[PDB]
Amino acid sequence: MEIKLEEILKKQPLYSGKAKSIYEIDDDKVLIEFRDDITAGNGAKHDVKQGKGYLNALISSKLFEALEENGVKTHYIKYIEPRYMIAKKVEIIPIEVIVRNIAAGSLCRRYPFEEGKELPFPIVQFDYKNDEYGDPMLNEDIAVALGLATREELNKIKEIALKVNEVLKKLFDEKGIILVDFKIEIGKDREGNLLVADEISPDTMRLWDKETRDVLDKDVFRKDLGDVIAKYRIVAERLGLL
Amino acid sequence: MEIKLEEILKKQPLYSGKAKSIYEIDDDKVLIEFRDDITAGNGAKHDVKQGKGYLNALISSKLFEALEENGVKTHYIKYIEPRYMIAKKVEIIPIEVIVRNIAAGSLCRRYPFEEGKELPFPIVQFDYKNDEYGDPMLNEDIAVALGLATREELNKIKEIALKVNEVLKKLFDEKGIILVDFKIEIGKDREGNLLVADEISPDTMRLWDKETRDVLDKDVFRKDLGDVIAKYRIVAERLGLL
Ligand SMILES: Nc1ncnc2c1ncn2[C@@H]1O[C@H](COP(=O)(O)OP(=O)(O)OP(=O)(O)O)[C@@H](O)[C@H]1O
Ligand SMILES: Nc1ncnc2c1ncn2[C@@H]1O[C@H](COP(=O)(O)OP(=O)(O)OP(=O)(O)O)[C@@H](O)[C@H]1O
Repeated sequence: MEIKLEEILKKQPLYSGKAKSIYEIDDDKVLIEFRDDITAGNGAKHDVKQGKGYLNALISSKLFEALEENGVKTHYIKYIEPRYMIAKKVEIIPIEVIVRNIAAGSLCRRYPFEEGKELPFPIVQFDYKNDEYGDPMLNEDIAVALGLATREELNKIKEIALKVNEVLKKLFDEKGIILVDFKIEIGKDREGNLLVADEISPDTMRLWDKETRDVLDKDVFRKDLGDVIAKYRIVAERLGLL
Repeated sequence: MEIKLEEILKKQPLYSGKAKSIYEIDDDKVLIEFRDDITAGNGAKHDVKQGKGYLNALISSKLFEALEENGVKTHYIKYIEPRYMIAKKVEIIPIEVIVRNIAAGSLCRRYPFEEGKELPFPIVQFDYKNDEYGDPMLNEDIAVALGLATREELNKIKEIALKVNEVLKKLFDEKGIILVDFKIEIGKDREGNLLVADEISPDTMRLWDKETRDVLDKDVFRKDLGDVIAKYRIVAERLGLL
């Protein structure tokens, strides 16, 4: 007994996106509901798949706990089955932070990188979160001129990104999974601390089986590669969450 | 009695681009011919305007001489009227270096910047020079991972771009002209020195009259604003080259 889940869900979400609903708990905490909605191509492709929110909330809680254990400060407070998460309320910085270990996705489409090729070092990419503009890639000068964050913050965010990568890449490799790349969102809590927020799940990470390189993330849905839920379940399974 | 110009021109160009032809003089020097061809939208729009090569070579020679006088090392050796330039031969780094003082062009199209609005500081943008990929914008990590240049070179290139900007912006302001932005190319000479190469002309700079903000650069041609050659000539006039 700590939060009145059933009563909070009866309220109107402070915000409702394409995959999750944010409900208010109090002044500094929110209830995050992982829905069964799954999207691709920026909304262009959508469906509702049973067990998606359950698996993503489950995996995300585990990765956050792993990060916290390694000193990475996050918005995670606790997991409430099957698809809810209690988190510290933050003000999200409109920047998609992408870290890449293997060339894939837009990197290969936009530059002469061979898909599946190991990168010399983890590439960090900042994208402007703005639908009207198609989420264009940013460089440090532009983000600062746009007033999205200060130079020092942008660099701190990059360091957090690389630390997150270090923790996760190792964790998944031990579980026979290759962390191809991932995207995180950072936000400032009531005290102004920079916290990894949002989620960290197969919806936000590219994960390939180490042996076969079978796709285990949302790309399965984007490119209709097979049973996405069954693959998401393999991830949870590998992490020992089932 | 300089180089054997008339004889050099009879030779097949080492390279011919959309606006200039590169002829070999010797092992470490080249003759650069500014043609009258003018293009926009990546070759999609083209024309031949008498006097363009003459005006751009004339202006570029003057700007290079100004940069050299301020310590910026360039490939410029001497100007041969009406449209030729003797330059140190260099290996061009496939990166388009853009510096912006005022928001315009792609900056306003890709991000929520107000056109004509003064930027808080000179924004430096690196674009990958590659037709097959549409010259995508780069960030430091991508450029290095692609092997275009070392991190140290990239930062050295940025320092150069900003010094160039400092010199040119002041020069044009004294001549009643606002240097909105510009794009330069860097190359390595026989000794490995990083030199500002190619050209610096109304074809590569956005220049607006200080009082009226009338466009004086190639945008006049891109958007059919009027007599492009007459405007280019105004730039030459202001610089006292006519
Ligand atoms: N701790 C938090 N406090 C406040 N808002 C949060 C927190 N964590 C994540 N959010 C926001 O929850 C919203 C809904 O998630 P989703 O529904 O995942 O968003 P989108 O994916 O619809 O928006 P993004 O594409 O996330 O802007 C996102 O806009 C995200 O920034
Ligand atoms: N000092 C130099 N030595 C060797 N090559 C040079 C030198 N200066 C510029 N160049 C090259 O000469 C070409 C100029 O022709 P342009 O007609 O200017 O080419 P593009 O139109 O092919 O230019 P991009 O190639 O668009 O810069 C460019 O490809 C440029 O990189």
